[PDB]
Amino acid sequence: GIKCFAVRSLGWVEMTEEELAPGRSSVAVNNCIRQLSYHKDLLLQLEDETLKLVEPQSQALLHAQPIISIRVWGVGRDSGRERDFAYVARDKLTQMLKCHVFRCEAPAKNIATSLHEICSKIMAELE
Repeated sequence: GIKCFAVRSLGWVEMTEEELAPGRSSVAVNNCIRQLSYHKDLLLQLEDETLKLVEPQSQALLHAQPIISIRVWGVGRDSGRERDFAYVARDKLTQMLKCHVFRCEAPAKNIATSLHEICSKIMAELE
């Protein structure tokens, strides 16, 4: 149900399509985390198959990514980057592919895991 995570936005980095061909992808996302994360506050929310960025104090939807069009996600593969979450979606207005990095309070695998979970019950659900 309402899975909600304390995060900070660190920024984003433009990506190409060839960067996103598989296993040139996972590598690439990590450079994206490498670029923006050094080793205010948002709630990155998961509900209704939507990755939501919510202003904590106000409960005000800041941004809203349909999960199904997230190209890829990740956690910072190396050391210390266990709290770094990244995802990649085409930007709705400009049409750009972007990798958004977030530094989380709890471990970034909790979010990876909730995303898999939400995807899997949409795969097995579409039958």
